Amino acid sequence: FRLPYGERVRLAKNPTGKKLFEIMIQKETNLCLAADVATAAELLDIADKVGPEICMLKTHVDILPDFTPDFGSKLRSIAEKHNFLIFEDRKFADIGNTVTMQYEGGIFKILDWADIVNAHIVSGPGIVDGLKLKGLPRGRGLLLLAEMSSSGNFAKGDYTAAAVKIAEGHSDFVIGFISVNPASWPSGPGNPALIHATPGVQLQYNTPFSVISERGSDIIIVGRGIIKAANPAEVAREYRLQGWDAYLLHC
Amino acid sequence: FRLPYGERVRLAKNPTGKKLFEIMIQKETNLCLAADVATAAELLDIADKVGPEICMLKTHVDILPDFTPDFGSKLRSIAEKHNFLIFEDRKFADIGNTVTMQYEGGIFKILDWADIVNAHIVSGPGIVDGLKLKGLPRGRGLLLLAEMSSSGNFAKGDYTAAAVKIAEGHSDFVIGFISVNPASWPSGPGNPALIHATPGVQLAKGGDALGQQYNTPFSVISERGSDIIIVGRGIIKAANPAEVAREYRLQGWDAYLLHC
Repeated sequence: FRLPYGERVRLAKNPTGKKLFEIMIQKETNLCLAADVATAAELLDIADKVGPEICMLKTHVDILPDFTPDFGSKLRSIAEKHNFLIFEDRKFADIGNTVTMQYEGGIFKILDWADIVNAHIVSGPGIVDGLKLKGLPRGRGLLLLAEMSSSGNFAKGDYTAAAVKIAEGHSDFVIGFISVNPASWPSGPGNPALIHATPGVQLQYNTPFSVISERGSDIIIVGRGIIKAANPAEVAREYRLQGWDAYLLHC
Repeated sequence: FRLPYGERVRLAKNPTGKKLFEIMIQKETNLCLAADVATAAELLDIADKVGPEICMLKTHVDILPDFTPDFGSKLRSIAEKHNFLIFEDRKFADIGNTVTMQYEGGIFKILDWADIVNAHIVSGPGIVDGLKLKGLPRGRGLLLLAEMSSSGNFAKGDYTAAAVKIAEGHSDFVIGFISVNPASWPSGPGNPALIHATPGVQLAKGGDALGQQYNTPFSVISERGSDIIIVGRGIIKAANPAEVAREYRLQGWDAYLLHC
């Protein structure tokens, strides 16, 4: 039994988490673009082209050699135009006091333009306390890295289970998880008020159908197959339909 | 018994690791300043004031709102003037392909100006390969986060032991660890070719409001077997940072001298 996204909108405890479900339902999409292109100019261009097909655009702001102070406002304009959220894949991983400054300040001022960020739990739950200090008043959401797609990683077992307990102690701010196979967690994907987003999706790589329908995730994160396409809008539509149909099979 | 730093120079398998031991003995310091001030202008000023006292200046370049592309050169000039290494505490924690870009590229171009960076092992051992690809040809070194000073952290037990084994497989690049209590590990601090640098250091035990836990210089170096004390707020929130830094230097060096 899977609750439909429309029943989970009312369960989400954070305003960004609620918005994410609302976008998915309105646009019939559970697709996140991993916008791993060479420059900010290419990022804004591909965000505009694939915007109709996505619920979320995932960025690495610290890879862009042409970052400028207006990058965030230009990307926010595109997100508002096409109705998607911006997720900065910053993987915060420091002590609580440091991450406050890495999130709110510096050159990137991530808090001002990213709806969602993610964090590892390795430094302990103080990382959540530090990101929440400036994130929660702004209405932002946090995803915890409970599992990862890379070889030999340590986000497994008791570590994954600890991420679930941290999320449930901080659900004013933690909207969900980065996860790989939450169906195979001891308790499964767990509380439907929290959302799962899964990297490594491709038509190691797993198919949209496997990720959504077999593995119990909620959002597919897709990069290379769209980024490298001759026609990214056309390929993004294919991924949206695959991920959405996989969800509908249960819902 | 522990080896004097000068006797470990010959064991270092990476040139930045070797240089770090050489600086510590030249200057009689095992102090690293965590220069977590509000601006790059203030960072460069404090690095110049405290530089005589330190073997390494640790930065968080992503907290500086006035960062510009001349930062690396300006900080390297101070590092040369006062003979210290630059450690960017970026805590890389992504997959290999992404970390390569976050190290060599973007706006910060960390590889251009940081002698040392650090990485978490949580994403798997491939993170080391990702950073080594462009760091090793430039002679850079890497510290692995085997433990942390923050409350409730997960860098413990089998995770710490895995970081030790990953380091063993990458002696060309991994110069040592961020660690907290290496004397407590099954075989102690381990291979003396590797260095241990410990955050969470203040003259009095205590903590902050967001999970930081502080131990004294003497306990870190002498009791817990580390090699380097990393001190941030203990120095940078002082009215006279240079004088406070000299107090920490003397405590950490004397703690090490007790074992020589």
